[PDB]
Amino acid sequence: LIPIVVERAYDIYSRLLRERIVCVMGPIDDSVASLVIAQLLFLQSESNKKPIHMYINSPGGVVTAGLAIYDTMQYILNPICTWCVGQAASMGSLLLAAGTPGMRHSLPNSRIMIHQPSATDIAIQAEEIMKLKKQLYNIYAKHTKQSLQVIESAMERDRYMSPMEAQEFGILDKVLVH
Amino acid sequence: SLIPIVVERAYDIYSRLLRERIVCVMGPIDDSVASLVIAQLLFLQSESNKKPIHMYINSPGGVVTAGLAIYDTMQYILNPICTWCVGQAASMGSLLLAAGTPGMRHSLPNSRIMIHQPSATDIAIQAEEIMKLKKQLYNIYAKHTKQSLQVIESAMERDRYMSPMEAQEFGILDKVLVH
Amino acid sequence: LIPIVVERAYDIYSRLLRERIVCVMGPIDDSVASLVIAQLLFLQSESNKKPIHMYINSPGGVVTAGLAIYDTMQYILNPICTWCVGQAASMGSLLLAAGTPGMRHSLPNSRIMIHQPSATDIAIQAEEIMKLKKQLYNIYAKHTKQSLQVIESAMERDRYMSPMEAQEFGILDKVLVH
Amino acid sequence: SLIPIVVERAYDIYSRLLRERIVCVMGPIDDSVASLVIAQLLFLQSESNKKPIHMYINSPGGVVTAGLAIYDTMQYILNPICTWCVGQAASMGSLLLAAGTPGMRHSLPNSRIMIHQPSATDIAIQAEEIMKLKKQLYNIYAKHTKQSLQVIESAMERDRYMSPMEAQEFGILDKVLVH
Amino acid sequence: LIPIVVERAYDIYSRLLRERIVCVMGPIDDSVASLVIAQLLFLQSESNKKPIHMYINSPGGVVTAGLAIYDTMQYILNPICTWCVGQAASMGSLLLAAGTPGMRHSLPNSRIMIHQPSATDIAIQAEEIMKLKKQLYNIYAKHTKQSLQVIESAMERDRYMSPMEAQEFGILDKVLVH
Amino acid sequence: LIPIVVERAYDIYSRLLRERIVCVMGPIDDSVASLVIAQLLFLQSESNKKPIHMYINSPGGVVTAGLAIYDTMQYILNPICTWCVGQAASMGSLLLAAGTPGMRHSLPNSRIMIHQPSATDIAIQAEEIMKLKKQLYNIYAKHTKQSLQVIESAMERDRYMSPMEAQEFGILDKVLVH
Amino acid sequence: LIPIVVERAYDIYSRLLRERIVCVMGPIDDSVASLVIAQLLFLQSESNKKPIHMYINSPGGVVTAGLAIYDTMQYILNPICTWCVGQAASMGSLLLAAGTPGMRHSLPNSRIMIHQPSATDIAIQAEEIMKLKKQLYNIYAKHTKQSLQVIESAMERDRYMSPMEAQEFGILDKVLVH
Ligand SMILES: O=C1c2cc(Cc3cc(F)cc(F)c3)nn2CC[C@H](CO)N1Cc1ccc(C(F)(F)F)cc1
Ligand SMILES: O=C1c2cc(Cc3cc(F)cc(F)c3)nn2CC[C@H](CO)N1Cc1ccc(C(F)(F)F)cc1
Ligand SMILES: O=C1c2cc(Cc3cc(F)cc(F)c3)nn2CC[C@H](CO)N1Cc1ccc(C(F)(F)F)cc1
Ligand SMILES: O=C1c2cc(Cc3cc(F)cc(F)c3)nn2CC[C@H](CO)N1Cc1ccc(C(F)(F)F)cc1
Ligand SMILES: O=C1c2cc(Cc3cc(F)cc(F)c3)nn2CC[C@H](CO)N1Cc1ccc(C(F)(F)F)cc1
Ligand SMILES: O=C1c2cc(Cc3cc(F)cc(F)c3)nn2CC[C@H](CO)N1Cc1ccc(C(F)(F)F)cc1
Ligand SMILES: O=C1c2cc(Cc3cc(F)cc(F)c3)nn2CC[C@H](CO)N1Cc1ccc(C(F)(F)F)cc1
Repeated sequence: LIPIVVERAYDIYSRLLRERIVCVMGPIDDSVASLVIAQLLFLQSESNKKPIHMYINSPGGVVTAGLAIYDTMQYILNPICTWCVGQAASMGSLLLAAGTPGMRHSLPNSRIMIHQPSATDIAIQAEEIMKLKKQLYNIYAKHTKQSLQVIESAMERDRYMSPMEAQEFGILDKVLVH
Repeated sequence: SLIPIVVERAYDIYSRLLRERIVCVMGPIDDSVASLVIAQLLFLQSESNKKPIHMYINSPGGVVTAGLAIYDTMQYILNPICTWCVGQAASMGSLLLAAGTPGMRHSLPNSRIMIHQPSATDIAIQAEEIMKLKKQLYNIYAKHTKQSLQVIESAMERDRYMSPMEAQEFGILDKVLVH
Repeated sequence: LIPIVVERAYDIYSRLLRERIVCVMGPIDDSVASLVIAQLLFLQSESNKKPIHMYINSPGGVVTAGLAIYDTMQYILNPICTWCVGQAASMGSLLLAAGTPGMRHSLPNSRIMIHQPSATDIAIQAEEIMKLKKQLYNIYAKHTKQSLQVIESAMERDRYMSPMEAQEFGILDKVLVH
Repeated sequence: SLIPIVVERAYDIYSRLLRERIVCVMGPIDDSVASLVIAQLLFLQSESNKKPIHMYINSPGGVVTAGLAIYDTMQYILNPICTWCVGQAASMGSLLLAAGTPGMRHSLPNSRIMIHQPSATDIAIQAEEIMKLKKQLYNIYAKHTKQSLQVIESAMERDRYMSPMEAQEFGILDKVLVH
Repeated sequence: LIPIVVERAYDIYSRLLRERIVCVMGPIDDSVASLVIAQLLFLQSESNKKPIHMYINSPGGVVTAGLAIYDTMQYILNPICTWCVGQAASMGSLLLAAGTPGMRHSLPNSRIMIHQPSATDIAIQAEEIMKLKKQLYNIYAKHTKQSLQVIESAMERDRYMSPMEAQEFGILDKVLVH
Repeated sequence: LIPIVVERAYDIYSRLLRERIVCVMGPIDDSVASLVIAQLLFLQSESNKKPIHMYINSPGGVVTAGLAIYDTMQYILNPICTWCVGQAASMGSLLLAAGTPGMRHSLPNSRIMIHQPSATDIAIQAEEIMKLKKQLYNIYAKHTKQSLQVIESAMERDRYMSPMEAQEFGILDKVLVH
Repeated sequence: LIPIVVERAYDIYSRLLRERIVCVMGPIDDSVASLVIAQLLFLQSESNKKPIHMYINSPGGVVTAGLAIYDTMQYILNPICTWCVGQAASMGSLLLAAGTPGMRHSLPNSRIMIHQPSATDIAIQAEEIMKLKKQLYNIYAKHTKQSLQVIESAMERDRYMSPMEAQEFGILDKVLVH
């Protein structure tokens, strides 16, 4: 399934990590967050000044898993370029929006969604789900430079944004074709 | 699902983290998780009983006896242990979190911490036995938070999470850092 | 899953067997018994006087599988230190109590149970399960130095013991913290 | 279920046991178990047809034709075969145990031995064929225990286990040891 | 699961193939036929006069898969010793009967059946299953040197033969003990 | 499962591919077609003049997957010897018939069927299954040198032919025993 | 001279033997070896898994007598803790070094010597003494895990070791004060 490339031989995913690329593809859960966090801490130890590239094609996932990734992103010193490929929905678009200012990108045909689905590691109470939702509000507000009221009304609409809308909204900075 | 290789020598990224003296406690805790964690704690202590060990916890909880096995191994070894709450630490997970070396218990800004126990069991047990275990949790939590038993029991009765700052004031951890 | 540690590279469990540590963790069946016995015979061949450390965190298992380990423990010449970590229930607590006198240990928060559950490789008769139950009576009587009547009454009470009660009952010798 | 490595040369512990000329018959006996066991028997004979082979049996039984394949290979090779009952030997397991070289059949003290056959089969077969197989077991059991057919048939009718000393007196094994 | 032996290291089955041994154990299907055919052609390329040993413990299987092995046996130049261990039923006993004259063997306690069970890769018509049954008749007649009528009567009886019965019938040549 | 042969070591299937043998065993689907096409292109890259041996034991499979092999067989320049071992039914019999003229073979007891079963990756319309069926008619007509009417009447019969029938029909050129 | 302690009354040395303590104090000759061996066989018969404690304060003695004790120590199944109190010189330090690995001890102010004095029941020839010395070199090599050359050079030096020197050399495992 997974091919080998190139003195030294790597599986193609290990070779992408040698380029300082971290993939966040597919639904986000604790093991994805564990793998993502492991690579971020590793790449920073190799160099805390060289940029990291986080390529995101994700429909969303566990909220606490996503915030762990978000928090690790804020922790390391490295500039992080985020790229939306295919889509970034729910927790995925939160990670996309959290890359280094000026370094958040999308491919031309991507779809971006900040609406949250209607998940949880264990079952939780209504006060807890609202507390988490407020955390998403503040993080999105921080990185889009929109106000809380703008973020809450926008997240109430069950819809995807085009890459240019997300650019205008503050989720990303540039839409590139090459 | 594929674990990447990093480099003279090549390691999988998780083996590379263990060489950094990092132990991951991610996901639910059961016996095989406890076995894997204990092996690493004893190994890391055998490399050096003076160097700190960093335990990164992202766990919803798990088997109480398995969590207690990790707790005892933590207390047994001589090493300072820095615990870090990443994502969440609930039930047995926040017990391990609170059991790190005083002054070295941390959280990232957006974590959630829960000491309420869920309503699991290796074998089916009697009511006196589950109460015996629940009292062991009370005393361990009181020991490391320096709270009183009555405060611990009232707190664990509330089905809820705390922020990193509440958990710091409660005595579960010492520092909430952002960088 | 299982990490590698290092001139020589080991999976961490193979490195523990290099310390002469044998884990008996999880339920005991023939497959567990085969692996434990394989390691005990191997560790004896490396040195038949050097102590072996058996780390037990088990809820119990097949009686004949547990007796196979018990007999292999009695057979080899090595002193065996037993450790109860987490718990030792049913056949697990029998192996715990069967370590070398003076070398049976528990960590402080362990739970120990000698009550048997209400399994079997093949279905057996009532006379056969009683024969097995009496063998368990004899082994516990032998190693705890309690009488048949005391063991029979104790295994009838469906409960766990603390490390200190198990010490005073004769199941182990010391409860250690460091 | 992780198999450890032991050490100039490295083996998984089961390959190390096979280098010691030990063959495990642990768990239920089916065709693939028989193929694996037969392969090691022929290999061990090819390494040396004079050196004993150690067959350690902890089995509840299995497919009769598969067990007979092992039985025949035991009879075919020239090596003395020391058999050990560990845990239990029931049905075909007790047939192989009883088929070791005379004077070299052993049990550990707390083992159980059963020659009763259960009430399995590769394909469905007719009543005459099952009766033909059961008679082969009678003749094989009579040969190695030196008991008579009538004694074997009565004993196999009782749904029960024997202790190692009972099986010693019956002729299933020669020595019951502890050290 | 599969042990390693011995300069050079082998899994025990690869070592058996180095001894020019091919195992036919368990039910016969297309993948078994592919594996057995691969080894037969390989062993021939190493030496087309050197004998090959085929060890059969099989309850039967797909007729066309069995015919594929049978034809490869007839095709290669090597003498083939067949050995019945445990049993040879249906297609398994056809492979046993198809070894080199004088080199077809059984161990003393084997069971041999030439009756076919009441299988198919795809569902087939009544005239086609009758064509397959006749091919089996002709092959058995060829190698046992019995007549069509006797083979048809024998395969109507749902029963097994002893090693000596199969010898006198022409399925094999010698019943060996050592 | 798959043995190793030996100096260099190969799994027995990799050793056959070194001999320029391609196995088409079992049902044909996209995964098989990808594997067969990869081997065909590789073998041509080693030599576009050296013959390739395609050994077929197949009950049929996905039509488009079979056509992908058919076209790749036609594309490469190498002589292709096809061998029917066990059986070739539906798309398998189409591949057998598509080998290089004069180099299509069968073992003596094989069964060949050109009737199609009553498949497709996704659900399709009646005009589409008829277009595929017409493609099968034309390919079969081309390589057997039979007329469309002979092919269509023949494929209407749910039946197998013997290797000699298949030879007389134009599916293969030679039926050999050694 | 020998006090009585207490119901049962014992002389204090019989009371130490009830604790499974065996004293090896003073010079070693055949009668000492006979007494020590008698006690070892007795303690094993009471429990062959319970440890035995051997307290050594001896300047040495007859080589064959010391070897007799050594052989009995190796023979019994019991773990043996050896303790050096005061001194262990020549065969005494041989017995000290021959305890169960991990259970060889000294009190803080003891002196240990492996140099042999310039020891025989009857007068013997040179080759014989050489053979005995070689047996001694091999026993020390076995239990200290040093090489023959290191042991022979070490035994040439007319000197005593401190408890920590003897620990680093492999003669003992732990130096205890409380
Ligand atoms: O970066 C850290 C670190 C993370 C955290 C807490 C934290 C955890 C988290 F899950 C997310 C967070 F945001 C922050 N604290 N530290 C301080 C000390 C450690 C180890 O010394 N390093 C350095 C390091 C790590 C891994 C590697 C390599 F190569 F093995 F991968 C090499 C070097
Ligand atoms: O530390 C111990 C030990 C602790 C305990 C009791 C205990 C058990 C437990 F399960 C949890 C506990 F908290 C405490 N018993 N031992 C005896 C075994 C050895 C040797 O003395 N070590 C040291 C050691 C271990 C492993 C490795 C390496 F590298 F192989 F991994 C290297 C050195
Ligand atoms: O120890 C034994 C032994 C066990 C038993 C019977 C028994 C079996 C059992 F399953 C449980 C039991 F309690 C007792 N009998 N023997 C006598 C001869 C054998 C082999 O010669 N060895 C020696 C040996 C050394 C090294 C290694 C290796 F491969 F692991 F390195 C393996 C084995
Ligand atoms: O012993 C035999 C043999 C026995 C039988 C009959 C038989 C079959 C059976 F299934 C069970 C039986 F009891 C008896 N047939 N052969 C022919 C194959 C060869 C050549 O003579 N050997 C010797 C040999 C084998 C294996 C290995 C190694 F190392 F590869 F494993 C090395 C040497
Ligand atoms: O033997 C044959 C062969 C079989 C058939 C047809 C056939 C196919 C079948 F499925 C069953 C059959 F009975 C007959 N035709 N040939 C002629 C040319 C080929 C390849 O050139 N070889 C040679 C060869 C094979 C394998 C190996 C090695 F080592 F890789 F295994 C090395 C050399
Ligand atoms: O042959 C091709 C080729 C054929 C087709 C069209 C086609 C595709 C198809 F799926 C089926 C068909 F019938 C035809 N396209 N290409 C792409 C171009 C490349 C080199 O540029 N090669 C050569 C080559 C192949 C494989 C290897 C190896 F083995 F190493 F991988 C090495 C060299
Ligand atoms: O231990 C042995 C023994 C030693 C030796 C040879 C040997 C002799 C030696 F001097 C040093 C050695 F290392 C080995 N062989 N045996 C086998 C059988 C005997 C008696 O049957 N016992 C058992 C026994 C002893 C003493 C008592 C008690 F208490 F009465 F004194 C009770 C039971």
